[PDB]
Amino acid sequence: MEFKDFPLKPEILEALHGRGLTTPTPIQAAALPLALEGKDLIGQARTGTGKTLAFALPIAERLAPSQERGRKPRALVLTPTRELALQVASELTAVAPHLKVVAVYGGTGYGKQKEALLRGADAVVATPGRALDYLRQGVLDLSRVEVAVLDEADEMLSMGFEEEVEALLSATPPSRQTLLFSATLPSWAKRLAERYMKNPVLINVIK
Repeated sequence: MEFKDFPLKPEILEALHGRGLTTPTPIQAAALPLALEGKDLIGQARTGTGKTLAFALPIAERLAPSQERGRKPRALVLTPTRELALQVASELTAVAPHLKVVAVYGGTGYGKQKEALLRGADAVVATPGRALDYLRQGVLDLSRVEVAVLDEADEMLSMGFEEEVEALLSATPPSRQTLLFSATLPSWAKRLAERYMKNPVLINVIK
């Protein structure tokens, strides 16, 4: 089916069609019906096969806009690099225009990112190190997080972010919906899913 056939807010559809996106890729077609209704998923898919929208869309659909100054984020996306955090934050911003998205990453100063958070955030896309930092400073509050996404989990293992990722997940409420994306499923990823997810459906589109 095309995107227009799924139960997506009109504004989200408008955003998709404007960029010539009309038909879900394999990972999106299998994941969306599950994700849209709140279920935990594990997604195995390579880069370039549309994994990003497979979680951006469900975030866009679940979260209503809010006007509350200083509000805590309701969605958390963790990525292994500053580069990927900025790409993902840009995409989420495109498909979810009703939300305030804030990217958070190392390699720069603390000032600009901290002002954005304190002013208010609906969704935070972040590398694990910089997220922990702001959590530890009482700047990033993860207690209202309704959706948590691990993007390229096997890569975060590779970058050495495991202790940090676990701490960040622990901080979110168990009431959360969890989405783990990863090309490979190393021992650490499996443990993570047993520990943080609820009866996740595994979807694999690798050749």
